[PDB]
Amino acid sequence: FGRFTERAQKVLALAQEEALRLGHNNIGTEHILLGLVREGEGIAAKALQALGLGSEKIQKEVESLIGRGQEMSQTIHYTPRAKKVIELSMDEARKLGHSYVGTEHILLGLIREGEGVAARVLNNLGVSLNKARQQVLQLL
Repeated sequence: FGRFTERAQKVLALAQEEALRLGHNNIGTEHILLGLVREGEGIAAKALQALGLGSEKIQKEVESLIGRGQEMSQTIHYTPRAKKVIELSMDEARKLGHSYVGTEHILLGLIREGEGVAARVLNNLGVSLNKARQQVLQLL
């Protein structure tokens, strides 16, 4: 589709690992969210840990929503929402002057799209989408 910073690519890679490893048939926004925080170094990760959301807090909440665990493996795909989040991320990048989607942009897109599991996770963990957007922007 578009271009991703190495780190964003890692976020999406981690999203897939998280999906696979949590044994979910699809990579959903929650997995992107996990990838964002797991990637660890990108603005998205920094924004998330600044928001008080470590991999574990998120991990736990994500599993509390989607449970586990029937791993299977057959190459999984993005949930429609995740696809949209990734589309949005491209827009977030564009709007921030970038031709490459970076972590901040996947997060911002995930926050803009703001529906689906990742969003509910943020909500469930006391982070409003706007506080989250606010933190990313601050970090930029």
